[PDB]
Amino acid sequence: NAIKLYPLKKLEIILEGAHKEFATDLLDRAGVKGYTIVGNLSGKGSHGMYEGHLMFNEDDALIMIIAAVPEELVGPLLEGFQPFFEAHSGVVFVHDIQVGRPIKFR
Amino acid sequence: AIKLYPLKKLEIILEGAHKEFATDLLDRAGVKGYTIVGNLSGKGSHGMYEGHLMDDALIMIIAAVPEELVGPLLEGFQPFFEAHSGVVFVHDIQVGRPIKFR
Amino acid sequence: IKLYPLKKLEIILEGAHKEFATDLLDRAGVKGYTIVGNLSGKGSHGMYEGHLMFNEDDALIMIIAAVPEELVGPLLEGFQPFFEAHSGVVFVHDIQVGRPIKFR
Ligand SMILES: Nc1ncnc2c1ncn2[C@@H]1O[C@H](COP(=O)(O)OP(=O)(O)O)[C@@H](O)[C@H]1O
Ligand SMILES: Nc1ncnc2c1ncn2[C@@H]1O[C@H](COP(=O)(O)OP(=O)(O)O)[C@@H](O)[C@H]1O
Ligand SMILES: Nc1ncnc2c1ncn2[C@@H]1O[C@H](COP(=O)(O)OP(=O)(O)O)[C@@H](O)[C@H]1O
Repeated sequence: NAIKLYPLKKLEIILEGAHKEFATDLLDRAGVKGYTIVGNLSGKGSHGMYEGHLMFNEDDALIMIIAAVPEELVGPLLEGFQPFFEAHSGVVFVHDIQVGRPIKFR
Repeated sequence: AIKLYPLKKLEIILEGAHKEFATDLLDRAGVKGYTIVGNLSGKGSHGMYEGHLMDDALIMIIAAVPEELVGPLLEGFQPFFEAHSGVVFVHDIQVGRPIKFR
Repeated sequence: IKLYPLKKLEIILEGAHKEFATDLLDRAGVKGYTIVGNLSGKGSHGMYEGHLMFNEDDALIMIIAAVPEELVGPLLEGFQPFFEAHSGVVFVHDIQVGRPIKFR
């Protein structure tokens, strides 16, 4: 059979774990149907270093939030995140992806 | 100067309990490698998946595969995600070494 | 909110060579990077079993680097001799960002 694929976007949101609730609140408010969080990251930015812990998930961690969302949501989400990254460390990467079940993401 | 070749990349997010089923399917289809990211949390349509503080309840499998494999792989994963939690993301990527992946 | 085209590298390699990789990224003028640790995987020759990994040198990492298109060629050239002799892979993605100046 033909396995049909559909267009979606995937956001990768990298920021300090201390702001996880603000971020996931924003995602929920915008109507994102799910998200995945990768913790204990390291990284280098324009100003500071984040050393990933070698034993546990500490509170002052760097995290990445992965969120697959319909095209129509990208614009409003970035506007929502605009004041945040205007104020805080981190980045947003927008990807084009394909998924098998459009309804799962709306 | 440095030539690139087209490939597809799958991100397969699912419960750690099913790691072997997932990797068996990738292997059977002839996937030459994959990467498993542990220590995840997440929110789904019905529940929260809380990551451990130190084992891996939710995982993400990254698998770069030739285009010809995507169909067969999705067929393999269809009955699974029909019954179980998780998602598959298909990406277009580029790589430098085509034979490393087929 | 305008979006702009960029590339994103996913660089998977052994943790023992992390400094080599990050030095190369820094030297080439890459403005930032993010490292995902504690990875396991299956490679061309062997299995990298996470439970069998105990040192940071033996573990796999994934370095995520968002970079302008013009930087990709020279970066892959720098990594070319490394991956001839060492394990790991590089995935090149198309992405979009909002603050192009942040990445140059
Ligand atoms: N170009 C990039 N590619 C990948 N990750 C990045 C990039 N720039 C920043 N990051 C991630 O975001 C974090 C925040 O960096 P940045 O936004 O420059 O804040 P600061 O000014 O405090 O360093 C970095 O430590 C890194 O993990
Ligand atoms: N839109 C999404 N973006 C990113 N990750 C997602 C998305 N939807 C689901 N996931 C990941 O898959 C996991 C399972 O989701 P789901 O299959 O909806 O579980 P549930 O049984 O709770 O409905 C989530 O915890 C999340 O980590
Ligand atoms: N097709 C692939 N998709 C995703 N990750 C891969 C793939 N091939 C290799 N990798 C990642 O790179 C690691 C090293 O692979 P490889 O260079 O083939 O190792 P070796 O040749 O030393 O056995 C793997 O363990 C995996 O994490």
